[PDB]
Amino acid sequence: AAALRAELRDLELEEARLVQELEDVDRNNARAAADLQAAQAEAAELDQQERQHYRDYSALKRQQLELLDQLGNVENQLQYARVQLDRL
Amino acid sequence: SDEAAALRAELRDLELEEARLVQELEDVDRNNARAAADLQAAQAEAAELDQQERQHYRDYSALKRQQLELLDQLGNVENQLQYARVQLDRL
Repeated sequence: AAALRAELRDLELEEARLVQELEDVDRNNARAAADLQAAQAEAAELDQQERQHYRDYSALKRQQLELLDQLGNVENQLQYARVQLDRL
Repeated sequence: SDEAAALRAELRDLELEEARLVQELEDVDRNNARAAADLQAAQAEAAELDQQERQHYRDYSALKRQQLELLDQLGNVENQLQYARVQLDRL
């Protein structure tokens, strides 16, 4: 009886100690999670910016290709007209 | 001849049209080079932000492993409490 009470008190002390250490570690987990989520948010904000530069870069590349095509068509007309005039 | 004259005029119009296109291309290409620079700088920052994120994830997983060890301990204590309480209730 006495020994069982003694063991039980010892166990309940260890329970309360582990509970408390778990409260401290759960608080620490929380801060680390908040800091991870902050870093994730920063990466998402940067990503929005990155995508916008990518859309600019693509749009400008598309517009360069279109202008190059236009220039080639003009150049075909130019070479045709030069042939016509050289024959005269 | 009038035919040669018409061709020479057409060629002048096309030469101006090419010059105008060439210039448009140069202005587009200078903004394109800047967009590339901006994009590259954003990509380099994203690679940095990723490395940082992983370091925070490492801190968090360390702390989770410390939690898991305490939970194992606690479950061990609860197992012992059930036994010891059963024994005591019988006396």
